Amino acid sequence: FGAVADYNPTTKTGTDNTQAFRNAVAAAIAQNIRNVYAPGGPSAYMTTGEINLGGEGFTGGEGSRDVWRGITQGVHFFGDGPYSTIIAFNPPNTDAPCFSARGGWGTHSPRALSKLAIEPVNWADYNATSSGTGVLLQGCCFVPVTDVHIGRFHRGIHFWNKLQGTDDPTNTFTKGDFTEFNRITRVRVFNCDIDVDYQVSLGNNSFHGNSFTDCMCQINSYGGIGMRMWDDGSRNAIRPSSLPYEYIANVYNNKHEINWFGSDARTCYLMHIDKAQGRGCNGDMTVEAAVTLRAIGQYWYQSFGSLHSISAINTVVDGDTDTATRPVAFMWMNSAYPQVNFDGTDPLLTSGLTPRQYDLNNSGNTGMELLNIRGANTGAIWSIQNGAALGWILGRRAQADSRKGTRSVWQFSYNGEVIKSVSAANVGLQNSTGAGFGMLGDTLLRPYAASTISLGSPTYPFTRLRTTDWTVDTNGIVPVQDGIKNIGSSSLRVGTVFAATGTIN
Amino acid sequence: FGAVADYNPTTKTGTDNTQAFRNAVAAAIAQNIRNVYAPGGPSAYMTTGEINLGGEGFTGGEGSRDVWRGITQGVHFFGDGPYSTIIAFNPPNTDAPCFSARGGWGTHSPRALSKLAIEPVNWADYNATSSGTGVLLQGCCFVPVTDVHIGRFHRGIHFWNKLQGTDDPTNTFTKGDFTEFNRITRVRVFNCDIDVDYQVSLGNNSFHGNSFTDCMCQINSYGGIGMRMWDDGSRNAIRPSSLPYEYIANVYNNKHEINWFGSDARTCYLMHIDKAQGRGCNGDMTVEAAVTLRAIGQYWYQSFGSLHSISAINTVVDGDTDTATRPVAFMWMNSAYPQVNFDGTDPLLTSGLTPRQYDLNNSGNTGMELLNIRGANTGAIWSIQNGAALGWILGRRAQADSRKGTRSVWQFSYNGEVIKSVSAANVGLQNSTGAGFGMLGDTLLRPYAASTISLGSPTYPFTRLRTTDWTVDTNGIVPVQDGIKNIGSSSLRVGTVFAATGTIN
Amino acid sequence: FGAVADYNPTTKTGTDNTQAFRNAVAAAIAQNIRNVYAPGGPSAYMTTGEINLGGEGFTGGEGSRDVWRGITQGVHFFGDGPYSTIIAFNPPNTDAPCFSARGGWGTHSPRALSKLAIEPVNWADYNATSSGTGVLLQGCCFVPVTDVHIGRFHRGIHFWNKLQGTDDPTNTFTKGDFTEFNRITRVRVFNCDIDVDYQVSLGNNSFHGNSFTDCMCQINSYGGIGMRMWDDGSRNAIRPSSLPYEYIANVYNNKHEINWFGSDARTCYLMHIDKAQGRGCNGDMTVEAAVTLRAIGQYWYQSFGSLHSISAINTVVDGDTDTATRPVAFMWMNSAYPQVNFDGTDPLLTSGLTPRQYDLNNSGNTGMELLNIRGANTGAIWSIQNGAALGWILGRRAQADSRKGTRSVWQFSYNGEVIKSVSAANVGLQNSTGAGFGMLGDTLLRPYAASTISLGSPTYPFTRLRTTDWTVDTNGIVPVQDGIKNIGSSSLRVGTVFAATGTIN
Repeated sequence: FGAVADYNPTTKTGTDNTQAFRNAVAAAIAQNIRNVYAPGGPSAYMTTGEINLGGEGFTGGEGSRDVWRGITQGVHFFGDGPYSTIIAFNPPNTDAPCFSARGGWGTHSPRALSKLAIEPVNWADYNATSSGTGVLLQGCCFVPVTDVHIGRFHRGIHFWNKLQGTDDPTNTFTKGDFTEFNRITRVRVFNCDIDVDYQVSLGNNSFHGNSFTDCMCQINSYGGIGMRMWDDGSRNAIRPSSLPYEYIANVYNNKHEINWFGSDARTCYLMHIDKAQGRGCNGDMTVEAAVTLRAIGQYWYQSFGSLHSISAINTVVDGDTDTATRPVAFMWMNSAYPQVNFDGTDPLLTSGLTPRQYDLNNSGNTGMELLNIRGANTGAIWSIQNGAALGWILGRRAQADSRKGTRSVWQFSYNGEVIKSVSAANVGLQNSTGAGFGMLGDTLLRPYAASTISLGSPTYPFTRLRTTDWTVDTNGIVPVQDGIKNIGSSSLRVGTVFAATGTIN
Repeated sequence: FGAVADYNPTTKTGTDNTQAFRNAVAAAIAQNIRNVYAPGGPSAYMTTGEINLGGEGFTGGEGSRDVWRGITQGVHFFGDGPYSTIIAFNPPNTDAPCFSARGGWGTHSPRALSKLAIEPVNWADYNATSSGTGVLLQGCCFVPVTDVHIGRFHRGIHFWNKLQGTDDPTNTFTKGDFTEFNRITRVRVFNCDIDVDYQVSLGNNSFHGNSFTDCMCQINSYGGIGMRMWDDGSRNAIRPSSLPYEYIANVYNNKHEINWFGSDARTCYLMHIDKAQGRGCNGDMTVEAAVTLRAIGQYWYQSFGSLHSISAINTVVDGDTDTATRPVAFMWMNSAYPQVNFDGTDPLLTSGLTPRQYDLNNSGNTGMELLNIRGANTGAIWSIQNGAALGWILGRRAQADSRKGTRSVWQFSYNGEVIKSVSAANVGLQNSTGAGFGMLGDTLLRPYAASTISLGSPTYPFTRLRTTDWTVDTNGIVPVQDGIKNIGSSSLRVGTVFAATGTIN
Repeated sequence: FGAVADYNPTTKTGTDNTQAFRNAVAAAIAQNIRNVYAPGGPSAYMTTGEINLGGEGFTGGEGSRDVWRGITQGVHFFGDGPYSTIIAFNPPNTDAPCFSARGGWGTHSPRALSKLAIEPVNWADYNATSSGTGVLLQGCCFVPVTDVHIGRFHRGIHFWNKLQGTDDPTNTFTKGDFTEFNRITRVRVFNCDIDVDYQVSLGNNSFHGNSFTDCMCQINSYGGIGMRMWDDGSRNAIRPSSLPYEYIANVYNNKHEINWFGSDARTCYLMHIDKAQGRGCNGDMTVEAAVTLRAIGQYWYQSFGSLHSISAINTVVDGDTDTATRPVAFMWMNSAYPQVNFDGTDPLLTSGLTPRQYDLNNSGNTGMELLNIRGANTGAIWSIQNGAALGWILGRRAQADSRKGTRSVWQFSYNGEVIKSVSAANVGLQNSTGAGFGMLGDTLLRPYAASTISLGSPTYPFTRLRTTDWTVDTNGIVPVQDGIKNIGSSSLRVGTVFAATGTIN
């Protein structure tokens, strides 16, 4: 179709292959041969315009569907290898993607992309901001993107919910654009401003089923964002609708298996949240160099995977996290990074003490551990490292604050000496029926049931009772002081005194 | 080979390409060029018969093996894309697959399939039952199925162990058909009656190593089963062998990473178990809309992954689950759905109370949480939300019933006031040597060792002893009533009384 | 390029296609068409020399990089299918690979390999040692290896850090060869001596981001190693530098999702560690038949995944594991296999008792379990199976030994009768202010604060005090023996005795 690969990096000139690519896509769609091959010629193919991958005129709504509930409009664009074929893209504006998937939502389409590189004509410096998008996905479902490279654009992968439903005059924003179920495997992004961007402007909240696996993301050192989930609030102006979770980007049930590489010099950003929620995600994440997680508002991110980093990971929150839904902003199976020191209210849990979750296997070698006992005798032991002065604590928390503000109730001590009711007085113990004994107001040792429980039996004597002014032992009943303590009283007299001698002194 | 793509959906007529496909497969096998290409012509290829992918006559047993322990019989059938090439399949009967992998077990074969769609000529209504199979896999190992679509068949993926060993006259069912180690990536199934079906009739129990990743399953609303594992009991008739786990489908060490979409109207089914066991599986599962898990008998399913759903998930069990092996029928890292309320036996754990596992990170924001203390002082705290009246309980369970029937032993109370032996009386405490003090039968406070432990010391007095009829304090030793209580007895007399006065009254 | 596929297994003769393959690779590199196609001819292609996949002369250092931070030297070598194309490799020596990736580190290269088999001309017996390498990867990043087979070589996959930096005269070994970020999907290895080998000789410690997924490894029965991570100590001779973790193979943040099949007869090896550390890995592992994990020295392996096996897994350690970093040598989310019986020091935790971690869901049906209570009343219960005589124990551990050597501090008993300070005497309890009561030296029952806490109140009497020689009850104050016990003393006299009678006896 007249496409040649003669891009010259030195002069930044070459043949514009956007028209040839569009003609190839249209011819592939028209004849139902839904695939276009781009061989690895002598140089890169210079492209200045967007490639729709579904043909010009397929920008939104329901695509043309056959009798089998499937979109007929689409092209599988593939090359020769991950770096064998090179596409040099010159974006007309900031949001122009080299490759896009726009149109039919709810069903599969033959649109796919593999084995090539989206890679810029103009390489913007890390100090400045770049323009262009690597791959755009709006209103598309089941669009595989496998074995591709993306380099130094404003956005590497852009999940978008932009268009509003054409039959929505009452502004519900419930029928329209939503992006779900996209497969991205073995994809590299190199120093983009936002490597992955979930954005909704006038579409639905749904971001469901999109999967990342075997991918690496190079976070830009100068304030780059590895992953962003945000709502621009464009539909807020049309309908205020002052409700917190109504206008959000709902990233739920998506897979995030990405190896992140950040910077140890200029505080790069790992995750950015702005009116969006990551709920019930999964996948294992890898981080190198220092990164920080930014949360704006009460919104949060929760995943069923785990992340590991040979680094220090920082966290910044620009508001009060919605504690009525999640304890902390960022959660995983192994760590929850927004760790805040205890507020100065609990006598034991004081300021300067920070809570950290279990980690489920004591990989840190310094935390508590759960163990079972096997062989003959059986039991369960949960243990702490030596030197832990606080010991084992039974505590409680409020709904307003989950981890900070934990109120200690019971303490068992490191040295195994005292069981202490830290926040309550008059502690005691009793049996199944409820009869028992305990303390009362720092002064009394009492039985719970009045005139029921006896001190000592003929089988189990006590051998002595020593009080401040009396002692009852083998020597007899004698006071501590001489001749000041009486036996009986003028109004409360004893009866008969049976003694062997029969005479005082 | 005479194959054309001219299927007409309106009239449901076209050229039958099953013979051309079979001829292409045979020619590929004969010349050892083990690949057949199906381009995306103007329409779908109409197929009426089964494609063996290993040639006609390769239905079971050991395949032809070279000097390198590998099957020589096989074809890699690939097209142009996930939806670029369309195959319209007309099943002769219910169990006829459009594509199959039958034959050699235990080693690899060049059989593979990718980039196409198994998609029906006759679209059965969701009310009625469909006929045909998308992909059949029996007695095959290492058959990759990548980037394919399957639509509205009786079965989408059918793992089968059908044929019995030809050299098995004593009916052991230990040598013969078993399916293991199959790779299924980026595969869609659309409203099939059973999306994935593990079935064994006269073969071995082995279903090992089969992996699902980056796949979505659309569960049929009208009683569709997303995943089924079942034995039809055909070998039970030949040899009764009344043993529970001998004749089962053993789905072990398989990967199940599937995004499920169900229905909120007509109770679709997620997993069905009928004389089969899922043991030591893994993978993360996604569910949307309401689904229910059905378990028939004592059989169970256990996985090392987790599943998440924005929905309510129901569970039905048609018998007593085998508690001697697993606590509940369905288990995961984050949830175990067969949650049954406590039986009305424990005084604390009463009916209307349901147990739920830890969830390992308190993602529900309402459960207990494990925490470590960091910085200077160190300790461990496991805490509960405010309002939990039952507090922290130490309980025990029987082997017959794991979670229901838990017997409470110790209670520590929410308000930090009493340590209660819920199911036992005569509670107490003692030191390392075993000497100590406690209760005895709701009436006695006793030391464990007779005539050993003394009440009070000169260093630590008690200042008073108040009984029902006596009190010993600074005022002296005086009774509660006047002139009825005696000092000594006629048979048990005191000795000498040393008093400063020397005269009564 | 003159390559033909006419290998004869019977005579082990054929045309040597190594020169044709090298010429094809060079021609592909020169014209920037970075892909070479190997169709599935009548037989296997006989190769006697190494294929560089980057051209002859590309053995290390930084590769030729364009203006876009990427290597221009490379070839994507692909065939027709996993077993459609066969390469019969005759290794000149032990370390000769059929396919290799040598050269530029830190950036991506167009080097890739897919859809073929590395498979030997000379099949060595399982008794003897084989020679050759399937795929070698040194100083290469982002080299995908998908859908390939490897058979009976000395090494299947060899990650290597061999070459030292040419500008390193002071022998720091910090600048030079390191292998990171390699993708290996759907790859089979059949009875190799070492299926996967991480080795560093004169390069950096970095082994980061390499991922294994959907792969199976057949461990050789006669002492085969499924996975090895080791340093040969070649740089130790140049610079002694007697530091433990300086010269190691750092396998960190790598994905290990491999289904292992071992042997139940001749003790095959699963993992071998020799001056290397696996830190922060992930992935789910499958094992069949008996395997053993070997650890040499203080080095360890830690992963964020889980492994399952229908077998018994053994563990051998050839030294004292570095407990200052990890508790045990091998750790996972579900198990930690180096389980050693308790040392004979704790009175409760005696020899013959072995600790095992929680497993997070009680999948073993025999261990303790964490549960939440839902519906109206709320609480938390952690429970043990019936018959566990040891009950619930609060214990502590030293840094030198994590699990063995755990010291029991508190016991709560199975029968809910005694709270025992196992390793300490003089146990007691007190309220928030610290005033309370307890034991002291097996003999005394004392209040913590002197002359503060009183025994009994007018509201809560005790009805009796029974000592060895006295009893105070409704009958009065009477001794246990007749006429030997006195009221008062010669030096410590009582005052006035108020009695109704006025006469002794």
